[PDB]
Amino acid sequence: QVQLVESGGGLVQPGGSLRLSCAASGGSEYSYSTFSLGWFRQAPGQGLEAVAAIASMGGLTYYADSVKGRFTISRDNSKNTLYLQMNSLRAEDTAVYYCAAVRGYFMRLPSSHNFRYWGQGTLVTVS
Repeated sequence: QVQLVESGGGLVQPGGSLRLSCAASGGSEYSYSTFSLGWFRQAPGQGLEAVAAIASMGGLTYYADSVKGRFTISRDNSKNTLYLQMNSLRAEDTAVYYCAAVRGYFMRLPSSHNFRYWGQGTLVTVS
């Protein structure tokens, strides 16, 4: 039902910052806040990995080892939008970033299997 669209991707210099957004549409009968959200990424030559997530019911956040303390996941429910703030970007951060959502929750950094809805992805190139 819910469609997700990433935005904000682009080229950034190493050490720089960047914010990505993800707009959700559809499923109006469904409270946006009931969805747990997450950011994943797939760097060239690697598999899809979890980056950050925020659980519905309490808003607890989880981050991947290499981004903890550098990235921040947040949401603007009035806009049905998910954001991710990135700092101190490195070449290893180059990848297509995907937002995901699910009507359920998790209590640790969730894997891709935990999410039902997915966006098409946005490319972030760090050079």
